[PDB]
Amino acid sequence: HMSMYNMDLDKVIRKINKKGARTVGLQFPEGLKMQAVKIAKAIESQTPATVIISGDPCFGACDVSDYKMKGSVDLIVHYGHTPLPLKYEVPTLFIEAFSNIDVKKDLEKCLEKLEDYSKIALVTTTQHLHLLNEIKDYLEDNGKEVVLGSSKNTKKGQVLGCNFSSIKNLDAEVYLFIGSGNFHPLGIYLFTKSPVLALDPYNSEIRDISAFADRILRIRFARITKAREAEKWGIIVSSKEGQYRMKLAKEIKKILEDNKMEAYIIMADNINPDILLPYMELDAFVVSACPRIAIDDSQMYKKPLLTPQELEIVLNKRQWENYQLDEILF
Amino acid sequence: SMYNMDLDKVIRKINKKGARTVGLQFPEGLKMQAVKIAKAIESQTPATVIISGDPCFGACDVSDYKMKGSVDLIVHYGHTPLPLKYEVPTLFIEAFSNIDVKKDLEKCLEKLEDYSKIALVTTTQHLHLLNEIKDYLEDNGKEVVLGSSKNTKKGQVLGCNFSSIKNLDAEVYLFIGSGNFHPLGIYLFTKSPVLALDPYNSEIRDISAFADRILRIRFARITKAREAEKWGIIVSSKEGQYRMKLAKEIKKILEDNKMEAYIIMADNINPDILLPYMELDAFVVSACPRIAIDDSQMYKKPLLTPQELEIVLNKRQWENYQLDEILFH
Ligand SMILES: CSC[C@H]1O[C@@H](n2cnc3c(N)ncnc32)[C@H](O)[C@@H]1O
Ligand SMILES: CSC[C@H]1O[C@@H](n2cnc3c(N)ncnc32)[C@H](O)[C@@H]1O
Ligand code: SF4
Ligand code: SF4
Ligand SMILES: [Cl-]
Repeated sequence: HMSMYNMDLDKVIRKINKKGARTVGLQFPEGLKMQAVKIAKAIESQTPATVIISGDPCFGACDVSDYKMKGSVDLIVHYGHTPLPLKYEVPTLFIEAFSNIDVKKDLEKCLEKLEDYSKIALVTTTQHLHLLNEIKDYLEDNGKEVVLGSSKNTKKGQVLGCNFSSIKNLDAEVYLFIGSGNFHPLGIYLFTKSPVLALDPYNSEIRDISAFADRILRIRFARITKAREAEKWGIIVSSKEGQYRMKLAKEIKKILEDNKMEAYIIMADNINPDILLPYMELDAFVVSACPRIAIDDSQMYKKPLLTPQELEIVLNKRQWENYQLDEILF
Repeated sequence: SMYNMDLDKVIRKINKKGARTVGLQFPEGLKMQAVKIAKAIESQTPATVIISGDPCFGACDVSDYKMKGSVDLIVHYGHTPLPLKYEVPTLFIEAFSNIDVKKDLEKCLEKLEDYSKIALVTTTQHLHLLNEIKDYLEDNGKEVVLGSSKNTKKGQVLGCNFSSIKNLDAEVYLFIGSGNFHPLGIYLFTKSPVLALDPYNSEIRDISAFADRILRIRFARITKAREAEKWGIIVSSKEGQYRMKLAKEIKKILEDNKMEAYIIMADNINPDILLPYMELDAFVVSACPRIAIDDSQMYKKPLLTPQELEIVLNKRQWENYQLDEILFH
């Protein structure tokens, strides 16, 4: 009852023992790191392995610790994300850490919020993927047509903050997102221009995303207005394997120099305000790393941080009506 | 400029090597010069510059793993190289301080009146000042000795390697530079008088000024850690700081003393990354030895060196306190 997520310890331990691993790395996103010692203690009690907890941030499957842990561990257990189509330097076991939730209490609330629509797309992220089939079957049992988008690199019904490909060609009347966060509903909204609803399986509240979307876009507009006065730019690259986009960074550099501005590529692992402070000549920054940084963290930075698409608006190459979130595609 | 950035030589080196992409690595105090240097390199060579934005604390902290495949050459400022196997070819630039030390020579001599045999000690960025200081003291009746070690040049130390000052037998040690850590280590290893000249602001400080407050802090942290029942052992993935063998030995030792211990690996260590390990009462740092000593004020829970843990477990007497060192990599 106390476990908010299924950490699948039984499976993790059986696989550790069968693999014969003697040193095992653990990676957790921010919301799961509090469980690291409990899980490490269980693994060490039931296997001959020594656990190495990765204390570094872990923002997604773009951010596996295989480069840093190469030579230190035989196996990495990575929680919270499904794997990206990358080749990892160290054997890695991905545990979804599914939400411990019964959504049956909310099915009737969802049906009433959907009374005006026949054709419904269901979307969520990794830790609620296990709920989609129950919701889909309920809706279909109540006269609805339910579609789950897929892609070459995302599971049925799944989006990532940098990959909305699976919701782009669905032709639904309404998109129901499962989750408390607003960034994924924002991208579904902007790409589909269709109604987007979102169920918080904890609040049991269903919300419309249109209001949050306009609030974010007003902020993006104000940041872009400031960036139009920029003369010298930083282009931010991350060395994180799934985030690394040096080809794009060099393309952006040439574009800025073609527009008679200075531009300098800066590469870091974790991006934060403190690492940008020394470069006092730079007026604004374009992020070639995680597409969510410029949108979700912008209030932490004094100077404007922009996506490449937003840089296109600065340069009058993209119009506001075609505002678009950044994505990473493999 | 405050430091000789040796720009003409870096540019000469880039062109001869034919580098198309060049990485730049700076410690904190030099990062603000990154844009001017990138601008000059890109103006005078065909290369594109990548500024390493990550924190950089020493030669232990080269970005050759992160930059691997991105750059043909790395220019690294402010440090002398460590005996590591650098993946990407690297060019180390000392970044010597742009200081004229003449104004402080008589003041140094005045503070050294009681002594005949004087050791001079400094770090990379002030090594170029030592000859002028040494020659002045010798013109004024002093015997001046400079220590050396296999990897550290004449008169130089680092925060994890004090071997060059352990066999000098001087009456007093004059450290050139800011900060308390290096003079604290000289004092602890020699138990001799140690004076420190900060060449930027010309202040000369004695032992109590850089050692008393810190030793009392360490003693208090040790006392608090005697109550700890569950431990974290911090390892760094940074090539020059990696001590996993030691970390695993410390884990086994703590388990022999009927306590729990968990190895946590991180790149950069900071208070925020220890907040989720709420069950842990104390930490032992098996990474850069300066972390536990210099940054203790940032962490609520005790962060100890391995030698301080020895004191907690009653395997080392407090009187035999010893700073941590990385002797082998
Ligand atoms: C919730 S996962 C997305 C968030 O993770 C954080 N994030 C992702 N990648 C990075 C990075 N390379 N550096 C710092 N923060 C990141 C940003 O805050 C982003 O909004
Ligand atoms: C001035 S170089 C020594 C300083 O660098 C910092 N430092 C060295 N290694 C690390 C690390 N792995 N993580 C965070 N800070 C470090 C510590 O603050 C120390 O006081
Ligand atoms: S949105 Fe950012 S953190 Fe999430 S998978 Fe994509 S790049 Fe990684
Ligand atoms: S003292 Fe620490 S920062 Fe300086 S070289 Fe040694 S390990 Fe690196
Ligand atoms: Cl690329």
